[PDB]
Amino acid sequence: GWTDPTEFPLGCSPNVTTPKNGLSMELYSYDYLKSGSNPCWDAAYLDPNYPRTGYKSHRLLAKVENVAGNINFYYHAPMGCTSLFDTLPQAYNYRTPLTMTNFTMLLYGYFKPKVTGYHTFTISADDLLFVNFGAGNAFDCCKRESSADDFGNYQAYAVWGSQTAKDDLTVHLDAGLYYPIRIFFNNRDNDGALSLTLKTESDPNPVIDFSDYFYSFDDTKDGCPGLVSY
Ligand SMILES: OC[C@H]1O[C@H](O[C@@H]2[C@@H](O)[C@H](O)O[C@H](CO)[C@@H]2O)[C@H](O)[C@@H](O)[C@H]1O
Ligand SMILES: [Ca+2]
Repeated sequence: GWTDPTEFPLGCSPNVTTPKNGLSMELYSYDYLKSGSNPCWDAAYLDPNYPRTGYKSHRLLAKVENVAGNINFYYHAPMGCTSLFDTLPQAYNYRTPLTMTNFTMLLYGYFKPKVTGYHTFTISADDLLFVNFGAGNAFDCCKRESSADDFGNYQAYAVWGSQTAKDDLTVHLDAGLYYPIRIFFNNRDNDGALSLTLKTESDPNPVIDFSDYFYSFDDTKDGCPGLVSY
């Protein structure tokens, strides 16, 4: 299947004149239910289609470009079932306070490896992190806008409180190619947390700063299929 997740994901070969650093981000509201409710949080985030089209029924907070660096955070909420304003880490390029206790966040763009070989991406989240990776699975090469909602089965997924609250994906990548990536996050209530790390054989320690790895590219009419193949 075109959008199915694989160990040998498809990469892309855009024209790399003045390449845009970082991923794109969209932030959406995630309102609580009526004050005093039990459960207090909106349960929409667990709906299979919330990450596909459901979030679009919420309020658009911002579109942001150039998301790059260490995107990991643990936000400790002072009180539960309470909307509280605070700030994202510097990497998100978004300085104004938002409801860190309850929000939806979409990131997309391309991952560029440094060293050809196996890559293990490990994720954890509070509440939810769904990752697509590779052309088709995330979106089509330089045809993101037209394929944005057609992402396939997740490469990795983590849901707080579920039987899979931490996950990983192992993929063989070529350093010459750029791999479509989609990261969907939700905090329903209280603490919020996102951890993405990368392990390869070239470094005994994990990579947590993705400054040099995340890119954005304009769509083109014909697309930009990968020009390295084995
Ligand atoms: O532990 C993190 C986890 O809990 C959050 O809140 C619930 C809260 O609603 C309730 O008041 O207390 C319990 C335990 O004392 C939890 O703290 C969130 O619902 C959940 O998203 C997650 O962040
Ligand atoms: Ca939470």
